[PDB]
Amino acid sequence: AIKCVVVGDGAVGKTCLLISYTTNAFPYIPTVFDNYSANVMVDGSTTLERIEKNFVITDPRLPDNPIIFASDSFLQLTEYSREEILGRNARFLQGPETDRATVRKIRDAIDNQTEVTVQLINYTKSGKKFWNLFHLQPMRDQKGDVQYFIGVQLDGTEHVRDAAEREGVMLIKKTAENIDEAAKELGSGGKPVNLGLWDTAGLEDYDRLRPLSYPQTDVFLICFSLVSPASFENVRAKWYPEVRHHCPNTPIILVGTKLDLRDDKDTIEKLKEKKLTPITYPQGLAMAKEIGAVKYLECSALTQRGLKTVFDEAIRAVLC
Ligand SMILES: Nc1nc2c(ncn2[C@@H]2O[C@H](COP(=O)(O)OP(=O)(O)OP(=O)(O)O)[C@@H](O)[C@H]2O)c(=O)[nH]1
Ligand SMILES: Cc1cc2nc3c(=O)[nH]c(=O)nc-3n(C[C@H](O)[C@H](O)[C@H](O)COP(=O)(O)O)c2cc1C
Ligand SMILES: [Ca+2]
Ligand SMILES: [Ca+2]
Ligand SMILES: [Mg+2]
Repeated sequence: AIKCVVVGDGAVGKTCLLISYTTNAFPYIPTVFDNYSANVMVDGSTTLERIEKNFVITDPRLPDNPIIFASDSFLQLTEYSREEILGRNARFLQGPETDRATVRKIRDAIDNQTEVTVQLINYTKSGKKFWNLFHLQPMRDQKGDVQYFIGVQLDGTEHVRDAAEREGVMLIKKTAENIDEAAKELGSGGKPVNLGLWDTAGLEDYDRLRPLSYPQTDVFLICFSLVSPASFENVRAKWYPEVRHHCPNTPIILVGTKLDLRDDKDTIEKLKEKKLTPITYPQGLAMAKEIGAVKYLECSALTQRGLKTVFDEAIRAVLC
């Protein structure tokens, strides 16, 4: 259950983006307060990415058994970027002092599709030497055929022995099972996440009752209108200081609404008569970086363009 509070000036599209996202419709009635709760399915569009351990996943059905997934932790350890290793066999980690007889035991485990737990010397991208308490585990489908391979690494400085060895093997095995369950859950479509949408009033008259819905907030949506420079300036002048006055460390996502009007003839003409111009993307991006927003997203409640990405990043900011 995630609570999401949407704040911003009057008539910028706060209520419309909530209704269009929950009921696929489109309404002007100044909202005092309204609740909205919709079930969102997190399908990586995950719990597998939240696992902060050194592990990778490969595909034995593809030539040379390439890496199809690599954790953030694995990237920080091996000093490799994702694009550099995604799709390549994990043998690049090996080097001169790497015991080849141990590598053979790994090869036999993959060929026979079994589990294996070994210790070997691997190398980072810059050539940093470290011991690897490595555990390999095949991931079978519902039929019983091996679909993937899980490789869990426990980096160290020396070759662990006795109790230290027994402790480490225990950890990487328990870790592998967690990954295995996280992978199966991903294929099933993950778990449904209840999203609480709290619509607030933008009028100045409701400035006193508005912070009453701020407690227990997991993520804020500060909205402004792309065709209203006044609402854009209010983000720095009003909405950001107000949110931070009650919620000092709550994830804020800046949202530019009414995207379909930025490329509208009559709309731009209306703004030119008042000597104004629609808010541009770098302008909106500079505002998000200034107020420390985790993401800047533009959307249209009317055409639903970028509308789903807004609430997807809202959830992602909470789960990550
Ligand atoms: N073309 C276009 N118009 C929009 C869009 N979203 C909102 N509008 C218009 O802007 C007006 C603002 O709608 P609301 O969502 O009710 O305004 P609000 O942000 O909720 O402001 P408050 O009700 O005071 O809190 C609506 O009457 C729509 O006509 C959009 O995505 N595209
Ligand atoms: C999922 C998975 C993860 C692996 N992780 C490592 C690793 O971290 N370090 C390493 O030296 N080898 C790792 N290996 C083994 C190598 O990718 C490779 O299979 C092994 O070196 C044998 O290669 P070869 O058959 O060409 O001799 C992993 C293998 C798999 C399937
Ligand atoms: Ca079979
Ligand atoms: Ca008044
Ligand atoms: Mg409203």
